[PDB]
Amino acid sequence: EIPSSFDSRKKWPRCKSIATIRDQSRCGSCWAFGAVEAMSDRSCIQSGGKQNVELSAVDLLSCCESCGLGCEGGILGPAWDYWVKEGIVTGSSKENHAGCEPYPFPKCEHHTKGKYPPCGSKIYKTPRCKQTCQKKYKTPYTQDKHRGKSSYNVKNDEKAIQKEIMKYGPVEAGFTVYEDFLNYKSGIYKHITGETLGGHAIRIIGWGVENKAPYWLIANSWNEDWGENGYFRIVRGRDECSIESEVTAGRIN
Ligand SMILES: [Cl-]
Repeated sequence: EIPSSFDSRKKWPRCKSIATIRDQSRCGSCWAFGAVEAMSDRSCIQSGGKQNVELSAVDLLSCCESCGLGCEGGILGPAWDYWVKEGIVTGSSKENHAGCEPYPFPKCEHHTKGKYPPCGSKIYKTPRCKQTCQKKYKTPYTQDKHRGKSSYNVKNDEKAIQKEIMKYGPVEAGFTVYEDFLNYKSGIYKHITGETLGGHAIRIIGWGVENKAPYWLIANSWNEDWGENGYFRIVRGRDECSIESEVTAGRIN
């Protein structure tokens, strides 16, 4: 039976990645962030906490040739296929500078107020695929790879998505971003004004209901200043902005 609310952070609190918000910086690498975040979560959840790692966004962003255009956007299915076939090494944020390949780009504000420099509208070139761990990290790049066993799209059905998240952990999901999404501060988002800005990719970690209004609970990759401490909520059950139609995940076993 599906509970009225669920929060992956509360079910698997040993897994540090689940409550970590990242920042893609001045790069359209959301496709890679939603992927490595959910893969980090799932690697920990599905291994009973034996894997408790932060997977490298830059490794996937830079090295996956079949995933699209890097900092100019990408494709979800091939990102999970890459994790299954090639694997992804470890790597923290830029400021944390941990793991094999930490992210090269700094935190910035994504169309919102706060303490980081504004992202602005310029975007970085996709980083090179370096295949080399940072000097202090004493495991060779190929030996730091973490691989999945399977990947799949999740059925476009609310209950199927809920069952998948509750059993196997957070999922990656695409949705259509409209201009009013950039004005989001808090609450349960739905598209009301503005034109399309294309597709975004995020990580769905749970769901809930407030004042009878059902929502998905989602981690964005725009740092902790954006939205509700880095998270947002969006209407659930009505395929709002295609949120129930682009879900992808995978398993280590
Ligand atoms: Cl990161």
